[PDB]
Amino acid sequence: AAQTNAPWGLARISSTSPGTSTYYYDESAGQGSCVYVIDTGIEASHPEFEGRAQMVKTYYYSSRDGNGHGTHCAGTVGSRTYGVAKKTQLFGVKVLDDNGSGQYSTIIAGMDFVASDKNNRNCPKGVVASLSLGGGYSSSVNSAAARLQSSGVMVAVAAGNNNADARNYSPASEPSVCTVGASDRYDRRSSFSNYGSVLDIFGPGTDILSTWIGGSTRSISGTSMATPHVAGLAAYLMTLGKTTAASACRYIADTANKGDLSNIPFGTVNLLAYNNYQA
Ligand SMILES: [Ca+2]
Repeated sequence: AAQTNAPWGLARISSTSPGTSTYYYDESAGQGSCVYVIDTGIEASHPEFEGRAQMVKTYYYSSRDGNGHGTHCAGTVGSRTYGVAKKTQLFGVKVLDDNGSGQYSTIIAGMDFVASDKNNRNCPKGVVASLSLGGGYSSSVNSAAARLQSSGVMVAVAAGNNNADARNYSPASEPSVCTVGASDRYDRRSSFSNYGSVLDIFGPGTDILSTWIGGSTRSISGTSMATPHVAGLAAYLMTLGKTTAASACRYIADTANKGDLSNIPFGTVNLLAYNNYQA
C-alpha cells in the first residue's frame, strides 16, 4: 500500500532516506493486534478511528479526553490518515487528567490494569502499550513498566523532553521496555529529546500531524509523538508475524536505519525506526 502526501513521520518510517512524502506499508496494517494508549484518554468517536478505538479505563471522573494529547498519540498509532497501523484496535487508559498530569500511583495502576485487561481483549497478533508520559526516576514506576513488559505486552515509552540523560526519568529508564527518542524531518535529534545508553530507538517527534479532540487535527512535538510511531510499528510487525511482544524492540532496533541521525551524543544509539517494507 501507498499513502501519498502522508505526514512526514509516516513517510520517514518506511524510507531509507529523509525528504519523501509517501507512506508505504503492507495492507494488513496491524489487523488483529491491539495497542493500549496510556495517556489523557482517546476521543473514540472521532471518524479517523473508524470505530476501532474505545476507552477501557479511567481514574478520573470521566473517560473523555479533555486535553487532546492522548487522542493525538492514538492517532499516530492507528488513525486512518495519521496512523502507522491503520487497522489496529486502540484501547484508551486515562491515567492523566485533562491538564496532562497524573500521580505516579495512578500511572502504576494503569500499567497493571493493561497487564490484566489484555486477557479480556481479542489481540491474536499481539499487544502493545504506548506510554507518552513520564517524570523523575521512580523505581516503583520502572517496576510497573517492567511487569507490563514481562506480561507479554510490547511497552514503548517516551525518553522525555529534557535534553538530558534519560537515566533520570521514569519509565524511560526501565531497561526492559523500549525507550524512544525523537527526531526531526531533517534527521536531527530533536532539540528537546533526551538521550543516553538507555534509549533503544528514535522515531519522528518534531511537528507531527495527528488527530485532536473535537474531531480536529493539529501538529505538535515531543518524545510523546515519537513513542506512538514505534508502538504502531510494533503492532504492524506483529501482525506480519515478524516479531512478538517480547522481541519487538530488539527486532525494530535490528532493522532500523543505522547511523543516519545528527546531534546524537556519544554513547546514544543512532537508530531510526524503519518498517523495511518492500512492495
Ligand atoms: Ca530497553
